[PDB]
Amino acid sequence: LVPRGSMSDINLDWVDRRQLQRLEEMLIVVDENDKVIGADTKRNCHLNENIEKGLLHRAFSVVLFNTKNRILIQQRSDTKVTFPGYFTDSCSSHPLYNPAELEEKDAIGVRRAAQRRLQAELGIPGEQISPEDIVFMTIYHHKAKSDRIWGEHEICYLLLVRKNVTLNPDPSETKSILYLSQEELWELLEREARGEVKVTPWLRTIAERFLYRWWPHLDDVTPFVELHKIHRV
Ligand SMILES: [Ca+2]
Ligand SMILES: [Mn+2]
Repeated sequence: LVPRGSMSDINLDWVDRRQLQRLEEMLIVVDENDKVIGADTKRNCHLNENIEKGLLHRAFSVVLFNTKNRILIQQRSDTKVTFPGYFTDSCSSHPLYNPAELEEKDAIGVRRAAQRRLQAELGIPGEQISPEDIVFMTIYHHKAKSDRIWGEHEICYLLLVRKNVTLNPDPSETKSILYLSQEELWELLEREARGEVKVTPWLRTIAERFLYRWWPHLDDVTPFVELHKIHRV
């Protein structure tokens, strides 16, 4: 049984109606080797009480760069269930349990989900970024807590896009956007480490493990693609 100190455990008063409705999306539950074992809701997949029992889902993170090699850093809206108000990567979300997004060859299901969410969150039309533009790079397995009740536990596909795009972001999803140079991203993380700014834990991981390596090479990142690999971070 899950102990409940009080009914404050069930509080989602900061979350808007749209984000509450999205808690019912059916996600792809996987094992530690990224094999599909079933479906479960966004709500269930992001409860620490379930994550601690091993519940794990497939997800993605996108790093989007313009042609001046600035990265798009989202600030999550204050209405997100997890990490509200935090600065983070360009787009994170999950493929859904449906035929189109379950498709595994060349990670097309995940890349379709990424297009879908770049459109939904940032208002980037499909004409500007299609799945062909979204490059599969590698996979990382991570766990984080947003608060005592909610958190993350993902086999997370790291995807890269380098394109100039237009934005019409959904304020339900996104509070603000920064386009940072590599130097400015390093500075953001230095400030995070002092306590100045809230940043999702996986952004530091992606930056220090991958982005600094890749940045001088954004014109062709194909050497850095890792198949048959899951980083445990
Ligand atoms: Ca998201
Ligand atoms: Mn997740």
